Amino acid sequence: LNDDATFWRNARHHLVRYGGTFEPMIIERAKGSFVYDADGRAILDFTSGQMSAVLGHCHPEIVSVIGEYAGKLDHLFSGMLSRPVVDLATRLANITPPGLDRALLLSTGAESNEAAIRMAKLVTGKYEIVGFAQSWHGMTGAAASATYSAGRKGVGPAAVGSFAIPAPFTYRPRFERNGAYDYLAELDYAFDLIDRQSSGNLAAFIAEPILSSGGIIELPDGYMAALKRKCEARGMLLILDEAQTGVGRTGTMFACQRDGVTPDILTLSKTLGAGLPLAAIVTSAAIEERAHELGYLFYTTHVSDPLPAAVGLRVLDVVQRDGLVARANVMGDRLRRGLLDLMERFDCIGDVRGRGLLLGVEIVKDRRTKEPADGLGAKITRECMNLGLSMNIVQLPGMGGVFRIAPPLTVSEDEIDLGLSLLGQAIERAL
Amino acid sequence: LNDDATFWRNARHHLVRYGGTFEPMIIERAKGSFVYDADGRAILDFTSGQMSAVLGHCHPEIVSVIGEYAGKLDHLFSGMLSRPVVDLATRLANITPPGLDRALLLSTGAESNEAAIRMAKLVTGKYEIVGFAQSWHGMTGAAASATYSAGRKGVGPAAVGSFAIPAPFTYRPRFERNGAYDYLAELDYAFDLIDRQSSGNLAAFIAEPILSSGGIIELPDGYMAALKRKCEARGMLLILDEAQTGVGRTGTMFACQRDGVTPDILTLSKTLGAGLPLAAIVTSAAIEERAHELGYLFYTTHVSDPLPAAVGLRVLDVVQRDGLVARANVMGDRLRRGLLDLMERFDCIGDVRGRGLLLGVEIVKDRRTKEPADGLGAKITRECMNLGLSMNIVQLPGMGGVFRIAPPLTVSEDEIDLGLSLLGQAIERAL
Amino acid sequence: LNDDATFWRNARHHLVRYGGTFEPMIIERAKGSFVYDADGRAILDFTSGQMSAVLGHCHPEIVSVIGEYAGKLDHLFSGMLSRPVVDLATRLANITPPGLDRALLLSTGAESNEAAIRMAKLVTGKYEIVGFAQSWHGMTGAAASATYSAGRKGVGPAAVGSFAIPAPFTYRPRFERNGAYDYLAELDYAFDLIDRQSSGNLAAFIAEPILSSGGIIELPDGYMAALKRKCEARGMLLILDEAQTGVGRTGTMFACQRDGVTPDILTLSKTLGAGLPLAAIVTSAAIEERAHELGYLFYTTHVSDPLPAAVGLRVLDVVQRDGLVARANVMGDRLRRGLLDLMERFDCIGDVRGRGLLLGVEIVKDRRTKEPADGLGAKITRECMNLGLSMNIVQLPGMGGVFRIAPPLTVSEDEIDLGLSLLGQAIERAL
Amino acid sequence: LNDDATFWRNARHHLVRYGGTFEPMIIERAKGSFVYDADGRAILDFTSGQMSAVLGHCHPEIVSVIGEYAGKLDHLFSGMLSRPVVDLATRLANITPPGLDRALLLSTGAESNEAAIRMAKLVTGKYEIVGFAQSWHGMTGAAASATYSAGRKGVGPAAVGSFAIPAPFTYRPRFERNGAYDYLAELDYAFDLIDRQSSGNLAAFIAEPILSSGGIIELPDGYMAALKRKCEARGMLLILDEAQTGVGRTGTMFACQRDGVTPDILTLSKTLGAGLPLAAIVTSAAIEERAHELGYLFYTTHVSDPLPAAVGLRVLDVVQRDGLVARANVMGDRLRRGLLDLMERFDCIGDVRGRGLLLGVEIVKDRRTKEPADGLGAKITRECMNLGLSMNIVQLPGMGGVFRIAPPLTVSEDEIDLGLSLLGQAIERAL
Ligand SMILES: *Cc1c(COP(=O)(O)O)cnc(C)c1O
Ligand SMILES: *Cc1c(COP(=O)(O)O)cnc(C)c1O
Ligand SMILES: *Cc1c(COP(=O)(O)O)cnc(C)c1O
Ligand SMILES: *Cc1c(COP(=O)(O)O)cnc(C)c1O
Ligand SMILES: [Li+]
Ligand SMILES: [Li+]
Ligand SMILES: [Li+]
Ligand SMILES: [Li+]
Ligand code: NA
Ligand code: NA
Ligand code: NA
Ligand code: NA
Repeated sequence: LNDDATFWRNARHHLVRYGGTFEPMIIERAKGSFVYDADGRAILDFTSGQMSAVLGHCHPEIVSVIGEYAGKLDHLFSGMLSRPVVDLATRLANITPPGLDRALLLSTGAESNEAAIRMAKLVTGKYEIVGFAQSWHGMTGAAASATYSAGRKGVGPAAVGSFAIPAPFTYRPRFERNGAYDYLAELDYAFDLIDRQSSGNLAAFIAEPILSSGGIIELPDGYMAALKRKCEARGMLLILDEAQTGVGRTGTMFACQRDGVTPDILTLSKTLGAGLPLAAIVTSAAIEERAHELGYLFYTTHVSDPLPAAVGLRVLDVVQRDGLVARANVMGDRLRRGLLDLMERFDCIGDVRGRGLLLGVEIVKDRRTKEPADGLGAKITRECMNLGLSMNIVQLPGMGGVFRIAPPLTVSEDEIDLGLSLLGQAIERAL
Repeated sequence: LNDDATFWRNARHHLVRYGGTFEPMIIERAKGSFVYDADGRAILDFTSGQMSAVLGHCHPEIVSVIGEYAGKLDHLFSGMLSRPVVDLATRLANITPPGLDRALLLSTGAESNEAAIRMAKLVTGKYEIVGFAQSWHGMTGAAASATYSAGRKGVGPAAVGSFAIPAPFTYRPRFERNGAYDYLAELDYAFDLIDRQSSGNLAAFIAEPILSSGGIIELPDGYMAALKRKCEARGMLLILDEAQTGVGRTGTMFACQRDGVTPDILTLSKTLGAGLPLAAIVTSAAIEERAHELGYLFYTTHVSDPLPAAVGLRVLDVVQRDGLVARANVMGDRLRRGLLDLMERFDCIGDVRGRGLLLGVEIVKDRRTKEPADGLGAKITRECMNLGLSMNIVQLPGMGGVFRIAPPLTVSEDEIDLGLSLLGQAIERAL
Repeated sequence: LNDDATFWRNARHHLVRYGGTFEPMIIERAKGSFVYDADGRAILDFTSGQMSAVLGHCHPEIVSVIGEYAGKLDHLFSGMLSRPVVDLATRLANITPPGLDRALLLSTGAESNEAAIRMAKLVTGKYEIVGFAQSWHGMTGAAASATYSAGRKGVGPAAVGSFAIPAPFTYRPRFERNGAYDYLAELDYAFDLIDRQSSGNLAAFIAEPILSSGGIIELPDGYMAALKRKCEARGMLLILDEAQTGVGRTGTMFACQRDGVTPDILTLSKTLGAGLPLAAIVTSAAIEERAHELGYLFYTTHVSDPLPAAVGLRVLDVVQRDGLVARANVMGDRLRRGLLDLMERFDCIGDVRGRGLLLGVEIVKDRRTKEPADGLGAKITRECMNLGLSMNIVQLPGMGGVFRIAPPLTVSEDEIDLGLSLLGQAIERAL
Repeated sequence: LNDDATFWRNARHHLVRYGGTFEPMIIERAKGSFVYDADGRAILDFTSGQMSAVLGHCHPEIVSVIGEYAGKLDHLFSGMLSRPVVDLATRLANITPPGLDRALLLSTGAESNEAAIRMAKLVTGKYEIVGFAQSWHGMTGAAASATYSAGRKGVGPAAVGSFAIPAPFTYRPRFERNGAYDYLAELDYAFDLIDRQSSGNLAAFIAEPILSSGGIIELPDGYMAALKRKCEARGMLLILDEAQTGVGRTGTMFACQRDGVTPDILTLSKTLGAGLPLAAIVTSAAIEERAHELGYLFYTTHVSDPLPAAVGLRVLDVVQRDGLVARANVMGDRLRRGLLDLMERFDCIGDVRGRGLLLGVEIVKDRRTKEPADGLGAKITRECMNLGLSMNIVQLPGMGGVFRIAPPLTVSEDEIDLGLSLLGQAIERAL
């Protein structure tokens, strides 16, 4: 049973609470798109853990490579190169757009964003960073100052020079020009303000292609292109954080590929490691040269370590080989149509957005008022769990709670169906 | 051969340079206290990689546990608990001093320090952080603002509220009271200044027990106790960063155990993971309760993940079981005596400091003037490498270059001897 | 002649240039609404010097009081009270709205704003200050961090916690709701953003009732009331800077009186001194009590000095006695109608705004496109000067150059007429 | 009587308390070295008001010039030059050392320091400012961030980039080298620390020649020269704040003249105005040229106003003409010898320091322990007042209360004697 008294004793006495509330189960094993409790019950992981497990739990190839490497090459002094590091770096250069040539292999998303932000400050000589008011870039330092989706309060002043602009949100537009939501005019309006407060030290803009923590908000068409134009005019670098979108999840290898705008620096993390801690930054040779001439430094205990790199390489090989990016469109299409059907059934479903296998469902009081449903989300989540479907909801000020759906790229048709089915039942049970 | 043209091509074209300069070898395999090149040459890892590999490379127990877990339980949603997480947290509570009860399991040293700094700000309501002028806490954000050993220049303003005090350095004392280096009077002098610049928001003091990046500088006797007293008087938390000293390296499970001063928050990392990315913070129940009531939040992709936790547990079991902490004193004694003998032979060796198996050798022009040797260090390092001994030197302003020695806790007598031997030969060759 | 070689030599060699460019005349004497050059030429001061001389130059009453006091009571130790200080403080309490009871007598506008900002931080315990993107509060410190109309660039980071919102500008509206410029919706939009970046330390909002440096921009109807509501909801103080509007200039003793919103702190300066350096803050007893309990401190060399206070009192007596506030409406009406007529004549005149005797004339390429006229303003100004009419233009990004008109409250009908006449001639000459 | 009920009513109801506590008298008239109460009682102003009245109260020449100008030329638009401004600027260039050529005429000490700090940031491109831990530069903005003698607490974070070093204090030395207070070694020690925390943006160092608010602490011999050397090596400007020392008070026209070190920027204020608000910055032509090319801007309502400038000129003429700088040495010698005699009489007098007519008397429990006398100072001050001698004491952490003595430069022998006499009586009465 999940009701182990010692287990729970020990958990209450010795774990630091870090947000949220522990599920009341003891996970004992994981495989593919499911996690199992102590009773053996199978729970469908519709979030890929913490949005990372792109190939599902314990994929045999990964299992196999972790294996080879753990007994052969594990961790090395930062100045020592090995084959997996060089192969992964090369691989990343080749599959990202032209213009992205050089990589730095790290451990976490926050490290990746820091490394990027540091390079951009060095290279430009400036220090002001601009991000979205609904961003999520990580909890450590700079990444944290650039994070506006949560954690700003009660912890003292943020980094000097941090500005934020509102992110384009089509579902609840707030900026109108001639009777229509004009998101590009909004962009212009936001930049003008920035321009007014800057001390003349704009160094970069950090953005997510699809704001995940922010409520699965997709930057609309033409946005990115205009964004990049705003940056160019001001001599700012554009850093794209693809922690959640990279590695096939939205139907393209990288989300930037859809828009056709290649950033100055690209950061990857969650999905690169497929569950393990691996992260990276990819930049142009020009930028790297300059940062080097300038004395750029970024040391971490695990930069360029063999084991993690080996793993990331294997992840890319699988994704490529098995056509997982394509699968993401097909499965994503399947899931999306099902969610639409749900929306036909229940008025509480106010919106279904996202791309590929990175979908959001905004729950609302009523489809016309678009009033956020107070407490329903949590019911729904609860019931899901009872029904065996792992979900994650996010609630932001001014918005209805949002379900972040993001199954493994290896998810099967049946699992998509099962999930859709349990989701329906949970909602019906919750009203 | 290490001279693979494709390999090197690819490395020059696709890797971001992050400090230092890549060794010109291709590491192909690692085992115990040695790494091997493409030619099969065995190099004695006297740094344990990046000071992490406490049990050496590819230790079979570790290999075996990485194994069990990679195929059973890998990565989970942050709100789901598992046995390895709870067991590791419990274990950490039990082997750290009384007063340290609750743990947070993360991935890196910088994350660990951030998590700690954030809690301390929350809990105290203040935001000013004090650290040493020679500290190393990591590159991301807050950790970085608290880091004074390197990376402060060219990257824009540091975090608001950062102060630094000089660290007690017995080898090159600079504060005298009545004819003697009075490090406690120095402490008083430093705090007075702080007190003058503070805005009245002192929240914490972050320190390393033995400054690693700073040149293997050990806080002298009675220092820590006075430090903690300074903090108490000002309502500040004392955070101890044991990334390099924790887990048996200096001859005690934790360095704080030698002094008998238990910190408010303890952070661990390099040696906990033994080469993998695992880190953690350990605090008192009181502090945790408060941070919780206050709404403390710290999310990371890999917080509480099963695999890494499993590994850390196995590391502790080995260290305990095999009496590695004791071994550290015995081997450490062996290495230290050898280094002293070298110092008998060569006048360039100005000091031999450190504890257990965390030793520093300061190279100087001349033993009396204590003038830093300009360029000798690098020669020596070069020769070492040629001789098959992996070393790492650090050079700080105003000090002679320092060799950081830190072999695996599983290092054998022979390896200690071999190392001592190659070191002698390299120095003789370098003059 | 104004062409004194020694004079000009000395000026080029020994004066620090601080912005702008010195007029090429030597002012020798000033009287009423005119200044005279070395040739004796009379120039009509349509700016009241630097918008301060509310009673004109060298008003006999002022002359007379400066006189009595300079030989009787001049400057005293900060802790010594005198009658003029107490009488001025009392007077200010009585003529400002209910709710404003206690005053602090200083020397400059920037000091006044600093004193206010400091009190607001003390009293609230918070530190974030919000201001307008087109504000002007002074050059020293906090006032400067709150100043967004100019001087942000090239001088290093601004004060931590500074935010700015766009100011309502009816002439060039940019925020639309349902086909109309909705300035209150803009306000809501701006605050939401603030709310997102704040660290939870909003202490105050500083605003001008009529943005002077910003281009003579009047806060529209209902704005101030909504502003104050925004502040109340967030526990923020509302500080009103009436340096240019206070003391009768816009037709009410204080501009806040028109809207009926009384601020938490009111600051006065330019017009209080009528040309001399006198400034002040007026707050409620409650706020003062609290700041006192909290240990509020604000020392300046000239706080509570007799001479300046004596002068300010005399200024208020004159304004009251001679009905200068009323006169401001009558004369203001006269000037405004004339400016409108000009606007009938010349298409370059795009807007005539302002209140009382604080008027702005925005010069534009063309009345429909509203394109800013590039260089015309300067011509016009030049010609004015030649014609004997002292003017001042301001040019802000995105706006047409703006003429700041602001004659003495003692200005006569003839002088208004003369001015209108020279202005017409200069424009005709400039096209 | 001083017991006017209405007066006191009005003062309690309408004045903002800004530090300290109002003396319980009503000052009605002032003349020379005395102020008079409502009862006509003459009080000997041994502080020159707030250390400003260098020529005493209501000096006839000043009275006479305030007169001429108030009715002729009062306040003008910032871009209009007049003779008093140019004459004062020229005068300042001529009487300050070679290297100081260009002046900016303002209103207050804080404005002066801001203007200076802004220029130094512009010209160097950097932003970090260094000052003394016991400094006093004013309350507004930058000046305030550089002020460490008081007001740092409870008002939010200081300006980014502010550092402070300890000031050399011979009476209570704390840094020893080879058995002696080595203040230059202290300087080296302090800079090293700075160097460690800087982000590489050191722009200037701001110092007072004799720390006034800090307890009348004189920078010892050779200090300034070493200071300036420290700055040069780091490409930093050295700004000297002579608000209290300038204009003859310490026996030289400017204190910098004694040491022979000419600063990059010199600021003046209290004594320049002799009681009125006049201030100024004096810099080299090179620095001014550069700041101009860079777009330096510094606008204030009263920059370059005629009246105040006229006054400052007259002050310099008097000081020069009447040989007041010399008188300061003679009178200063008289006062100092008397204070020494007191020190012979009473063990509570621990030190007599200062120069010219800027003297400090540190009261202590006991001459050997040097323990600060708790409460005696206040008694003494109280008695003085009763005896008719206006005094001012300052109390800093770790020091005995200090009496700031600073009579007018026009003080007579008799007044010096009287003062010495009342001081003795008050101390005798206080024990
Ligand atoms: C998760 C995430 C990060 C940070 O990754 P961590 O491993 O949590 O440090 C950064 N950006 C985005 C968009 C993320 O989703
Ligand atoms: C290495 C180190 C850290 C940071 O660990 P990373 O894995 O590099 O983020 C923090 N503190 C000390 C003392 C360290 O040695
Ligand atoms: C002029 C002005 C100030 C500052 O006054 P100074 O005397 O220049 O310091 C502040 N606010 C407003 C609105 C001003 O017009
Ligand atoms: C008084 C003083 C100032 C500031 O002058 P204010 O008129 O108070 O603004 C600056 N520096 C020193 C050394 C002072 O004594
Ligand atoms: Li490594
Ligand atoms: Li997890
Ligand atoms: Li005064
Ligand atoms: Li003027
Ligand atoms: Na590429
Ligand atoms: Na413990
Ligand atoms: Na009132
Ligand atoms: Na000079």
